[PDB]
Amino acid sequence: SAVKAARYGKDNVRVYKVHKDEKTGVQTVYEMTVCVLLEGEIETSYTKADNSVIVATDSIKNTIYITAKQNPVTPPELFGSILGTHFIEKYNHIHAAHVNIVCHRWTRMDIDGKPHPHSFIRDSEEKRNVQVDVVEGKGIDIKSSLSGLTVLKSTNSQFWGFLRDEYTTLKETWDRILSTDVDATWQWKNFSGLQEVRSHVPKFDATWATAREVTLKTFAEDNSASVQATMYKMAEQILARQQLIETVEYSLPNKHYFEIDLSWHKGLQNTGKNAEVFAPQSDPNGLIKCTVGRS
Amino acid sequence: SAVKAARYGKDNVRVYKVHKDEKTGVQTVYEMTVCVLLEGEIETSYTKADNSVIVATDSIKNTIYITAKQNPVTPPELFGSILGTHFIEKYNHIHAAHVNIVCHRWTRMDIDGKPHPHSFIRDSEEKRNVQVDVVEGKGIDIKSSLSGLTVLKSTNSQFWGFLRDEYTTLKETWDRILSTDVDATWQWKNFSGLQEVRSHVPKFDATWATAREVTLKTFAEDNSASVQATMYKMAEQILARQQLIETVEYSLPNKHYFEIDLSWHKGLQNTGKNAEVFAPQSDPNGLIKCTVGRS
Amino acid sequence: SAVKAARYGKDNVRVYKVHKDEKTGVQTVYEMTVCVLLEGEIETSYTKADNSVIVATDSIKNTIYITAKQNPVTPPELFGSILGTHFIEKYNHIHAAHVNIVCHRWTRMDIDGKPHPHSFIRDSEEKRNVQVDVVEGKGIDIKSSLSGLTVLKSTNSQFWGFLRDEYTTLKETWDRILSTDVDATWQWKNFSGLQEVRSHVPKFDATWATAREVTLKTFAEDNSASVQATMYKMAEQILARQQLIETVEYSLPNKHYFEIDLSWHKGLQNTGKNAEVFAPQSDPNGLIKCTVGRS
Amino acid sequence: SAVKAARYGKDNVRVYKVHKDEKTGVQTVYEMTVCVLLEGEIETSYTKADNSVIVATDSIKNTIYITAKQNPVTPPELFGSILGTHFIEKYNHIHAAHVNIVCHRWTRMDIDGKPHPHSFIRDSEEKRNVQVDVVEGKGIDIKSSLSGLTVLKSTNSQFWGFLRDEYTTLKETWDRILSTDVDATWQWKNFSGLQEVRSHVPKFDATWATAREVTLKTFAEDNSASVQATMYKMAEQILARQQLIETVEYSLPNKHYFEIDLSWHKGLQNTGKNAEVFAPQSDPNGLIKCTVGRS
Ligand SMILES: O=c1[nH]c(=O)c2nn[nH]c2[nH]1
Ligand SMILES: O=c1[nH]c(=O)c2nn[nH]c2[nH]1
Ligand SMILES: O=c1[nH]c(=O)c2nn[nH]c2[nH]1
Ligand SMILES: O=c1[nH]c(=O)c2nn[nH]c2[nH]1
Ligand code: NA
Ligand code: NA
Ligand code: NA
Ligand code: NA
Ligand SMILES: [Xe]
Ligand SMILES: [Xe]
Ligand SMILES: [Xe]
Ligand SMILES: [Xe]
Repeated sequence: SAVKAARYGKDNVRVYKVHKDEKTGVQTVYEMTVCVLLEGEIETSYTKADNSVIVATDSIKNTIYITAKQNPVTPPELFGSILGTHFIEKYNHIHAAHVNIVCHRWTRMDIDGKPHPHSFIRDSEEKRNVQVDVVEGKGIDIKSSLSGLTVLKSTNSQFWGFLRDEYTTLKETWDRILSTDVDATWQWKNFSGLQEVRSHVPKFDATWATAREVTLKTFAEDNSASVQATMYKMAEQILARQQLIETVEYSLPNKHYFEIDLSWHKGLQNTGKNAEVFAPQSDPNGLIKCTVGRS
Repeated sequence: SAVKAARYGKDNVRVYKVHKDEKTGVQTVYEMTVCVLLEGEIETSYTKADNSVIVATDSIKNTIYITAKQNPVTPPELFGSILGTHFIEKYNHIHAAHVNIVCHRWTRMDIDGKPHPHSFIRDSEEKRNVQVDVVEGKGIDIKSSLSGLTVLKSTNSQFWGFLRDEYTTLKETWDRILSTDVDATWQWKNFSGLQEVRSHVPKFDATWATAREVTLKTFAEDNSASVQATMYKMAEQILARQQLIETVEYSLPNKHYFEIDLSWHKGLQNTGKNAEVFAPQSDPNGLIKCTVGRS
Repeated sequence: SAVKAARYGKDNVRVYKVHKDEKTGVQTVYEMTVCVLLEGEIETSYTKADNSVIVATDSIKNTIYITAKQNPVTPPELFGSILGTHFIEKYNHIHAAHVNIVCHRWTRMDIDGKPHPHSFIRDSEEKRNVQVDVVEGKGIDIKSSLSGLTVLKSTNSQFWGFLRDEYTTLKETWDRILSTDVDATWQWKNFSGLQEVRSHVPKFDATWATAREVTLKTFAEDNSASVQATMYKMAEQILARQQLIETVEYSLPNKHYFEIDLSWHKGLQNTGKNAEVFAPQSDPNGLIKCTVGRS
Repeated sequence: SAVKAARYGKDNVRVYKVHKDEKTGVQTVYEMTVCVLLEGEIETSYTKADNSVIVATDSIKNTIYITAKQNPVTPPELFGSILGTHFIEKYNHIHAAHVNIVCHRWTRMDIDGKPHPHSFIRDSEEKRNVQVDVVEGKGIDIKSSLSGLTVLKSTNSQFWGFLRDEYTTLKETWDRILSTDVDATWQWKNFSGLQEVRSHVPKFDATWATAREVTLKTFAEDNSASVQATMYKMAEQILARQQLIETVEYSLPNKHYFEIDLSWHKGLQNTGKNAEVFAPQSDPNGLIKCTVGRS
């Protein structure tokens, strides 16, 4: 037997950082969950019980806190690139670092119409994520994403004209509820190293904001022919607005809301144009994915 | 042996309702999870296999949908009171109905600065809940609550002057992070029946909004001496603003964020006044409760 | 305003203890999650910011570890009683302690037919729990429970003869699937104090084992007329076997498995006597409760 | 813009099947959660709103139930291969099917020492899974796995000799607790089609049982030098026992249990050789992966 692939590290490292403006008194908080996995010349820890090649996962944890102390933690694309670069530069035998960051929302509270200097609310479980792969000699690959963005529209969604055969019971419809949890990922062109990532720092927050805005606007305004058609429109627009993105991937559940026929009860009308009360279905769910790139 | 207490019904009934304004084209959605448990002269179903006394839980489910079709579902205090009253009036041998409703957030989207007519976003997992107990001959008892409201302040929290003995290691502090998930419940005076609940309908949404506002403002503005002291201030204010409330209960976890001593690493300073990076603790957590009533 | 009720303490305290037999080399592990909430003369911490009455929740955490170091942690009824008694005896102004313990399964592994001395497996998420309320001058009240015991029988369950009216669509049946998650609680007679709890130590594990055995056997063997009827039979038997139990409470979801009509597809027969493939329903679910006591 | 990749289908389809032996009266149940995603010539549904190429996800759901009615559902490697093959053969424009199956445990109850004919218990949340990729012209690729197998050993684990630098605080140890949740995957050699999968049917259950047995025995018996070293020993043995496996992958969290220094309290000794009470850590956790193949 032989080791074909190996990676190891520390997962679920929760980190909070506060920034204090001494001039204005305003405080800003950041909270993330971080995972770092390393690869390199470490096969002997597996095959020969040679621990001398192991940077202890406990030390990886320490390094995450130290790096957060000494560097900005925002945008997460930059922090992830700093953290990954550290490992490949510090340890001769480590040749790749894989950094995953989930950013949790702490939104400044408005109290009596004004922004509070040091009080925050978690408005939704929507996350902003990054995956950063730093590979010695091959630069830095960054995938940015938003996830956990849950939306619903109560009309202006259709689904008709699909394949009908002996396995089909679904009725065609010209008016249905459409609800999904949005997972959208944009993959940046490969960067040569940290200097190049630093040069593009302003683009990271701007592209996240654009991706979010395009997602919400397109969902709200499209008279949707299907999840497939609406999601493609989203992806097309993001690629048009940021030339440094190579691909956009969406993964969308179709969270079904079923009509409830109540006609057995005193002829009550609750279907088609008369439908008011629906039964949300926990499962099963449609799952629709697409990756869109440039011509 | 004897049956001392019994209740049975249907839990986890998901319900969505849409309201369509034909004039303006504006649609409004409501989504809830409902549980109804019944009590009454049903002991023989347990002791004698006498199913003739059982309103099937499946029928309870049907009734929830029918009631939602025929009545307003908002405010939830009213819907719960209608639903509970139905069971005690329809079935001679059922003498109490217990209705729990969890309301999920569907917040209208703003697209380009204007409210969208039919598109919604789940902004946070904060819930608005009601528990309604309808008891034949004893009226309607309603407890309203908000839950899952997660907040953090990065300064203006203290904790010193507590009991110190041989079990104590905690250091006194004059500046710490305070973070909690708020669970707040207000209990209404007993109502004589549905007519009286209907008479107070406008107070329900208003009191929910007040409870939320008082909670957020007090948390943000109090230079907190402890969770105990800050929570009491919240409860006192809610009781002062709504005379039809008899008690207010808060249940608050104290979600700890620990300082990380980094001084072992090149003398890095990250404690006390120099603390910037902290480790959020998943567990254990403080749990602080209080019920506040009138003199 | 006035404080009507208050309690505070530490939740989610995870504890592991190992016992090492130096003679045989055999090790035995215990793992629990513990919550302790205190009550007493503590109103001033809420109303006057008087922290001098507060035993810090951090100190409560320390006390749990110290108590586990110095005492047996099994049976959990005994450990909970020791822990609760500690607080009311040590602190003059604390008059009640409420201790909740969840015990997690670590079952010794069998390797090649023999019990391994120090290796364990988590066989199921079934828990054994206790709630211990220690109240100064009123003794010790203990509720013991098992929870998370998930079972299914594929036949020998019926449900017919229930009330039928204009809200009813459910068909009567003489053969259905019955599946539930069992939550069963037995409440002990009040104990005068720790000496009395110690005197009954052997009964705690024995009664847990009996409750479990009676639950499983009755479920498997009863040709069930309803959940109500089968659960009553369980409760009756437990009360008959342990005279020191005052009441038994069961709370049982009815986890539905629906027939799937496939007759639209080439006349395929999959209902009634021909039913082979079913659709488990995540929600809604029946919820059936009963508390059984002595004549 | 262009579609680079697309797949769509139905997730979270819960399925139960019962087998009834008319001779013996013995019933056997199977319960699974199934996901099927399709690929093929479907780009126009995304780019042109051409729904004519879409096999509706609702129809995919129907097909899963029909296929389960007409075929054995065990071993899951066979069921997955039948289900995937169906889609690529039935639809000219569908060229790949991806089938994921999670099998839930329903273990026959022993009542009074004998196996019950129709009563079952969920003993643990351990799962047996398969991923089956059926690609037109390239055969059938199957990955089998077990997951959610949670184990702990209280001694005979060591970790010393790792890299020490200015980021390291971890102490070397010759005796620690080792606990993990096992995720193990074995990848079969590519099969040419369904006939070949059918020819190997007996190997599927046997290899699952072997993988499980080797995992448990190795964990219990190895005086572990590290997670890395112990996991490699497991993988090596599985590859030696089943020649039709090409690779074995393990992904193992290192779930930490920390010593608690109690010496501040009356000199209580609870570290090193005196350690009895430990604090399980929910997070962070080590994460160790390896893929082992043939020379
Ligand atoms: O088994 C281990 N492997 C590791 O890589 C490691 N790092 N810290 N502790 C550890 N334990
Ligand atoms: O066992 C049952 N008890 C009930 O009360 C019920 N109601 N619907 N189905 C049922 N099954
Ligand atoms: O606000 C607090 N209240 C308490 O009771 C406590 N105990 N430890 N830390 C604490 N913080
Ligand atoms: O938008 C949809 N896309 C689909 O592929 C589908 N299949 N069933 N319903 C559907 N809705
Ligand atoms: Na390197
Ligand atoms: Na009545
Ligand atoms: Na006392
Ligand atoms: Na095909
Ligand atoms: Xe952070
Ligand atoms: Xe609703
Ligand atoms: Xe324990
Ligand atoms: Xe199945």
